[PDB]
Amino acid sequence: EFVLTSVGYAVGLGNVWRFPYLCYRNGGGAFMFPYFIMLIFCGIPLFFMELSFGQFASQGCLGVWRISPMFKGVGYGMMVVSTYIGIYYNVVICIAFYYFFSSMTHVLPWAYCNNPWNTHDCAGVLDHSLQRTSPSEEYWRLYVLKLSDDIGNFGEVRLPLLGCLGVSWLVVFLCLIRGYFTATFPYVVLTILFVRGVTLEGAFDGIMYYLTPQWDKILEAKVWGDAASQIFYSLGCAWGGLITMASYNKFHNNCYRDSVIISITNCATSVYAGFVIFSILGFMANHLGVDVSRVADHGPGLAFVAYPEALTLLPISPLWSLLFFFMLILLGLGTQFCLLETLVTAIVDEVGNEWILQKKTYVTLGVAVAGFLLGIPLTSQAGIYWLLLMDNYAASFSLVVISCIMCVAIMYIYGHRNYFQDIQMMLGFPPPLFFQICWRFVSPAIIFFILVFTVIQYQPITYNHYQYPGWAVAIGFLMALSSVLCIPLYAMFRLCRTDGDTLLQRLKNATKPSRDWG
Ligand SMILES: CN(CC[C@@H](Oc1ccc(-c2ccccc2)cc1)c1ccc(F)cc1)CC(=O)O
Repeated sequence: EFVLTSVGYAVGLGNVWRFPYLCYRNGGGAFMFPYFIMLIFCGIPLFFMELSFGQFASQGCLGVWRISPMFKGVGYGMMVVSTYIGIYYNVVICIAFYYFFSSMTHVLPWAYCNNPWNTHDCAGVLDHSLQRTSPSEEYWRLYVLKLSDDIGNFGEVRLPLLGCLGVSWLVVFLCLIRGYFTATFPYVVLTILFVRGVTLEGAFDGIMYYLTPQWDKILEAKVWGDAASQIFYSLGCAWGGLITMASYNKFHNNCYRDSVIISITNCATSVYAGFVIFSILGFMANHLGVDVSRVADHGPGLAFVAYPEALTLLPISPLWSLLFFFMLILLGLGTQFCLLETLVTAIVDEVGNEWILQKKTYVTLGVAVAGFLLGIPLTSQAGIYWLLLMDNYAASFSLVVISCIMCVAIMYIYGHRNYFQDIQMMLGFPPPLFFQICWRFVSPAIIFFILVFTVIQYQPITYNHYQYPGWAVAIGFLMALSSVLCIPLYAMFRLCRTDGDTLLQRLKNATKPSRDWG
């Protein structure tokens, strides 16, 4: 039953919710081909490299950087990325909590729009007018989240969402002191949703659009940069917990097969989620009158505008809605629990002897209470504006760069021959020929090419799919740089303390693997 265990290791909210909206924003058909190219060459070998690095020396996200102590800032940068996804991941779960709790009525609220909080922009299937909105979209954009016209419009804090955030954080916190249905449940619900949709009118037009590619946007750096964003965010690379949970693996394990299987099931689940989502989008375009490419607003909420519509059409809809949103909550809670456990362990490990080690529960409460206070702005009226900016800036591309430096920290600093000999001690065979060439040359250079295009050469004002004010993009750029500046700054700190005068010969000393390594 190893496949079942590997199936539930990779499935989370990073592909059920993030992948559909990312694909729709990037065009769908023009995103899968870059996604498929990115997954095979840079993201499958990086996953294996991270797994092997964690498995060889049993150490957490940091502390394992004795292969090159000067680059210990890479591990610190990983926790900064993990922290950023630790304060807005819950808000995704909290919206699921609001949707889960609101489905207990006789009928789902997002079924008929004869409600006080709608305008005359409704089409309806169970029921002057231009660009009609789906009944589920208005219930989301006007009741679940009272939207504002700009980021600087906090206004009134949404009380029910604040309560849901408190409940979710308390549930996560109480699941840390105390310690089927986890890998087959998401697939059953996704299959049930797949039987629906594809049998509805106009669904095929929204299916090909998800598949057929356009040879016009495959050259732009935005699509390739975002494809690496999803292939890394939804795979756990550079998150920080990939190495930490790999530390508990045995020495003579088979990390190659584990990595291959986990990546394959993750990609298959992401493709299945996209296939289910785009089935509904075609039906929405057919019944609304607009085309598929303009039927849903490009933004963080697409799993809450497309999925709820599908569940409505099913017989005895409230039970199916409860099951689906409970599945989403379970996946989000599992991923958040893993992330918080890894962060708490990494923080706790490198502190003083006893006064901040035996009282691990208190520091866990402090971490679990810092996220709640930091998550209050995300639950306000201008909530998804901040979450989307945090998603698209903080944990969008840094995960690539932080990993890319890793791919250079061992192959061209530690020594690729030394690392290749190191894996041969783990297994009965040396690393496969595909991973040897891809690690050294094919993968990192590709990242650098994006770093050549998406940074300086090809960054017009068009690189903002939305229209944020100057302060918003400034804070987003600072957040993006906050998780990457930890690598050169820690190197400078090491160079300021290392013993020596030339500091060129000592640069070898500061990068030579430590005696603790092995
Ligand atoms: C897709 N999610 C990643 C889930 C998980 O990824 C795994 C990685 C590795 C192993 C594993 C464990 C033991 C042995 C072998 C492999 C399991 C799961 C992870 C969670 C938090 C992190 F910080 C990093 C990774 C994130 C999302 O939901 O977007």
